[PDB]
Amino acid sequence: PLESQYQVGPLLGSGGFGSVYSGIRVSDNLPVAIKHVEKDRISDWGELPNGTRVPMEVVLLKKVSSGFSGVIRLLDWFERPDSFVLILERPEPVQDLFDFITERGALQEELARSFFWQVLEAVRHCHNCGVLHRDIKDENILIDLNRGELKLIDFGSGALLKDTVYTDFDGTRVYSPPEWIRYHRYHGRSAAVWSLGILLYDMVCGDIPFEHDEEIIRGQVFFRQRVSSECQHLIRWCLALRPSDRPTFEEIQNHPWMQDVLLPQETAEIHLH
Ligand SMILES: CN(C)CCCn1cc(C2=C(c3c[nH]c4ccccc34)C(=O)NC2=O)c2ccccc21
Repeated sequence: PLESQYQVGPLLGSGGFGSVYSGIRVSDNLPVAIKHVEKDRISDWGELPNGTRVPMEVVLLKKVSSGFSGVIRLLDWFERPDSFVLILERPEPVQDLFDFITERGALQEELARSFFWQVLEAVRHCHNCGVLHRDIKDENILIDLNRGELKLIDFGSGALLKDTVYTDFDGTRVYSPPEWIRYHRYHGRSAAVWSLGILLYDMVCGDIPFEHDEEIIRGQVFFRQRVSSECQHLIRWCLALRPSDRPTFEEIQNHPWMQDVLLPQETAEIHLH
């Protein structure tokens, strides 16, 4: 069962992702997050290799949850008559990156380099598993504050990765690329690199570069904080108006600004403890 296996604590939050509770696994006191979603509120459905009808979020989580990674892993799930319940890892102590940036302001470049590197590795993992997240942003990144490790959450907007065009999008608008705005058409990897350009700007400036559709498509990037010319160059490249002018993940990780990255533990020691 669920309630004999997990001890459910207070509500952590709710919204378009359902209702998430703090919990502990009873067997070993492992901190977990317990997420509930009504079946009537699920738009995207898929099926598991064995052919069960499940939320697409379950299909995508199962694909990325094998081995270690910078993704919050799905430990179990349950079907109820009117809902699904997903058991997810929970770092403790934890803070999402939106709250971290809101509290601390723009990040030092050393710290943004470490964090951005970890996000890239996490996204490469998803892509290697056949999964496109489609909502990479500060709110969907958890920081394990003791370990200096970042973890991707909320696969509720994701899709199976493909090489053909996507014509549906229900991630966050301000992280969405100009080709979606103009044409309602994007390709998965170049749209992911656009969202990563937004995220990188957000880390070093303390806010997103574009508020309106017209700024998204004009793609003029103005800096509000002192940012090195190398970091500006990488951000502007990720935010190229033409999807084919954006860097690959390889080109991003080979960029001069991305060199001499700190590992997660030293990141924590220098910047978080
Ligand atoms: C703006 N917020 C707080 C969005 C929360 C997004 N979100 C966090 C979580 C998770 C966690 C949360 C950790 N703190 C939270 C506060 C509110 C809601 C969720 C959490 C967690 O520890 N592990 C998670 O997977 C999550 C799980 C499925 C779908 C969306 C999820």
